[PDB]
Amino acid sequence: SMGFKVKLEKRRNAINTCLCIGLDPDEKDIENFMKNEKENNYNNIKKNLKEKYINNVSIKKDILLKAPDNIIREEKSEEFFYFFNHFCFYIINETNKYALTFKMNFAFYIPYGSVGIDVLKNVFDYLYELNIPTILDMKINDIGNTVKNYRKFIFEYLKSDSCTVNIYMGTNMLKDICYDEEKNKYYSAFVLVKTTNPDSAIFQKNLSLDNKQAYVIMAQEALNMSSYLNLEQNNEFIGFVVGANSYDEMNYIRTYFPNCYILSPGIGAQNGDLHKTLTNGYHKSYEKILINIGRAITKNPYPQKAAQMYYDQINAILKQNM
Amino acid sequence: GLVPRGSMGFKVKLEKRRNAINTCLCIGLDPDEKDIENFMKNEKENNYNNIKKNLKEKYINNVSIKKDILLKAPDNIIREEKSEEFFYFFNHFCFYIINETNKYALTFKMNFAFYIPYGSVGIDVLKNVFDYLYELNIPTILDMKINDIGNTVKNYRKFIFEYLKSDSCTVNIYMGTNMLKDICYDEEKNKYYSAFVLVKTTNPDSAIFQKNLSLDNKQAYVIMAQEALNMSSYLNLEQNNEFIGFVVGANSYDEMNYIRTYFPNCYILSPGIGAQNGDLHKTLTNGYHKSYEKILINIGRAITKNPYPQKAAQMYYDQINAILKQN
Ligand SMILES: Nc1c(F)c(=O)[nH]c(=O)n1[C@@H]1O[C@H](COP(=O)(O)O)[C@@H](O)[C@H]1O
Ligand SMILES: Nc1c(F)c(=O)[nH]c(=O)n1[C@@H]1O[C@H](COP(=O)(O)O)[C@@H](O)[C@H]1O
Repeated sequence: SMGFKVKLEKRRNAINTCLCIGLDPDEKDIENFMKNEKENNYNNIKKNLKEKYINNVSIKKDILLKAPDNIIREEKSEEFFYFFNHFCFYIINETNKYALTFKMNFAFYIPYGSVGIDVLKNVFDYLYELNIPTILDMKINDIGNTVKNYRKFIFEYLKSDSCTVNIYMGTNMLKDICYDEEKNKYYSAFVLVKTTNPDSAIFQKNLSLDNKQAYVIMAQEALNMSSYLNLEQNNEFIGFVVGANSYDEMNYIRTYFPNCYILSPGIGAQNGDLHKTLTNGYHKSYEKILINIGRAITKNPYPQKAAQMYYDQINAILKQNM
Repeated sequence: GLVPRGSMGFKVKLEKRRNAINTCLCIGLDPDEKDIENFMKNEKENNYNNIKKNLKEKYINNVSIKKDILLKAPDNIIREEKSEEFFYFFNHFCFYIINETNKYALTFKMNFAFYIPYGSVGIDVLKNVFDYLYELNIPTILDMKINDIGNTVKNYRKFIFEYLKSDSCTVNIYMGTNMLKDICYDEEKNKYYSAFVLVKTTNPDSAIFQKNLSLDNKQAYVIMAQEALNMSSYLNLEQNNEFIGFVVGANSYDEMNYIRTYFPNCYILSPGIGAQNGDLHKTLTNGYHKSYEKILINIGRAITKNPYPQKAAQMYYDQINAILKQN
């Protein structure tokens, strides 16, 4: 209804940040949450159980509402589901007031089989209830007929607001990701432009087309496709993933494509410089420079305060730039 | 000299299967919602002939997920297990295709995108499909086109190679070749795995980055192929009976010729025959290798959307083999 372009602008007005919280729980994170909860009489799960929108998740809600010691003795095959889902709800409850958007990387939800996809669905349901803008980081890429399935999963099933896409196969895939002709629906995506891999220069900088590096060619071809599709008219957009640690490229992209949307991972665990990234990617509509922080929040034992720190420092930097 | 199924590298598993059935047919198993519905409707109209045949097969008892449901009589599913009906018919469609066609398949390739759009249920199907293929000992490829930073991609490695026990997967290395160290190698367990990296794809606008981008006088697709092989060499994959190969579209005749000419011993996986109308004779001619597990020809919809998939697969098997003979 709203369109992601409008959802972001409105939430930005309400919470006055561009922090994007990454929710990428790994096996150790889930184990540690279980062990800690078992040792603290399930303080955090008990807190989760008092929040209203837990009552609106789709999958195995009555399992999620059971007391933890009853899960362990009466529903032991659901133990992992229960603690994984409660870890996610805990992180969301503790940090959401500081988040312009949450980004969930699909890779963390698949490696146990179906169980993590139920968790992923419940996480998207929960964020949708909270009216928090979402990004599914799935880096999808395929031919047209195949990628329609990701469109269905991401935008119909999860009802995500956006996703990440790798357009190296071609730009035309976006016609079957960001647009549903039969339903007249439009969706937003961030395409990979400059990544945080230590060897990202191999293909992104060292390849070129008539004196422009590959990353610029890719960004321009993504914007060309957004144009073709008329996304921005329908309150949607195609934006760019530009690594936090990639200051020169961030500076170039923001200069050359003044009003583009950028999603920037790489601060915290991958050591990117927050002040430099945010300053080089700055826009007064700062929803156009999403600063993603995953592990520096989710692997912090004090995640509310971790998220608050990033929120407060982003605030101070936004003020300096304004 | 003998080893049980599961206890040999993919290079050797492919060679042995090629020596057994003498083809390079890769059957693609990409069931869409229409396929599942049509299977359910056809089985309901014919008293579930194909499902009953699936239920006769020894190895259906060895799959991991919801065997209790899978082994039920089909009329008991429809009447008593309404919430499991889609799982049951989806999984049985996949078993039916595998049962009908496996005798002609050098490998099966499952594209992940078709198994995710209903949420978790298709992932249970996918796991059972891989467990079933593992028991049949037929070489597998998970077409997932994975790409991320090292720390994240480890999770795909676990899903693909531990959970599904796939032989191989597809990878997009645009983000950086070093991701392969965390896909084709597990440093904790000291295990090696195989992959096909995207080199030249079948989408109509594939040239826009793969050919237009260049370094000096080499196009992106050539540079990416070389980088991938340099990594294979670094990781010692072929020593350990694994490999990094290349996805080169059936419709990409010049690039196929370039790749086979400049990398004479590479493994190529080539989709685009059938539904996408690639030229089979040209593809096989240009990509030919006397070890023809090095030129896998993937055919999905032209088999799986045919009402007689056993015969469609046989026809493609025979057609491929006739072209191989005239090479
Ligand atoms: N999608 C990404 C890129 F394109 C990229 O160039 N670099 C990335 O880190 N990510 C993802 O961004 C997140 C980084 O998380 P954190 O380091 O824990 O703060 C992970 O989900 C990464 O997979
Ligand atoms: N992985 C692929 C590529 F890199 C590519 O360049 N072209 C492709 O078609 N596929 C996949 O190959 C299969 C083509 O299937 P069929 O057309 O029904 O015979 C599908 O799974 C496609 O997603």
